[PDB]
Amino acid sequence: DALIHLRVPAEVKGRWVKESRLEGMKLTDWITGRVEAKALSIAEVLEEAAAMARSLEDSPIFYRNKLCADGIVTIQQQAARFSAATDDATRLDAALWAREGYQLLSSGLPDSYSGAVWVTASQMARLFGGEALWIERCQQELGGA
Amino acid sequence: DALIHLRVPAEVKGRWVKESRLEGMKLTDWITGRVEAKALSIAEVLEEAAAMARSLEDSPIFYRNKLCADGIVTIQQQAARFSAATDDATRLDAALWAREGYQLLSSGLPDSYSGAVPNEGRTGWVTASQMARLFGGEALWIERCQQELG
Repeated sequence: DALIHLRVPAEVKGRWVKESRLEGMKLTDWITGRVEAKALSIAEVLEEAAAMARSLEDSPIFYRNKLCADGIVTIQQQAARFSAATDDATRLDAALWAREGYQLLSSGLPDSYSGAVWVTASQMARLFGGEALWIERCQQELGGA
Repeated sequence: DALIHLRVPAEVKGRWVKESRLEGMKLTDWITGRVEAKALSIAEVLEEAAAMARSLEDSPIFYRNKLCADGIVTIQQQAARFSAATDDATRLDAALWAREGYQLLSSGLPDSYSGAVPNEGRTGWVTASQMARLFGGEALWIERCQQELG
């Protein structure tokens, strides 16, 4: 642990304290969260994607066609596999297959589809992002320290 | 002046000290500028980030690798899409995708440099840091975008 001495005008500290608690946070956590610029972790993406996929399985989208069914199932299976993993090789493989599940689901829906709790189309596309970026994120989080 | 005692892992402080010093700033000024920047509107962030990206497109970093080129182009295309949109769902999608372009560019930048400090034109280093100051982290960006466009 290290200590940073932040000397700011009293007006500025007061404003930060008010926004800090206004957002439901301790001042140090609020400041740190505003300094860092990190993407969502792969683990966070897969947890969110599995939740969305669960919601979709409980909807007509699950039986719209086989691409939708196979993608919804694949996302949930691979998110659970990632979460249960005890080594990075398994995490990497599961993250790649989870994205494949997302690709199956999005391929089976109309381009720019509007969903129903789109819960499928826009949201999940922004969650997984582009392929090249996904691969870089997977290698930096799971390829070794 | 008031005093805030910020406790972080030594690794995190080291990274912040290194980047602040690379930009020629005091650590407190660097931190303060990144905290205050998160009050900017989404539209203002995208306008500034797109202009920054335009400058990088005209620089050697654009030709370093496909990650940099595609990230630089994505920031500009999605800022333009945001500006031309006529509904909030499209604005939201474009604003989120613009930050994705920043993240893609960031993945392609050099992490080391020759000489006393990085040559800005071939590394995009401090420009990327300014983008990081505007966009922040993805979770916070998503929250700001939903508060303005959700």
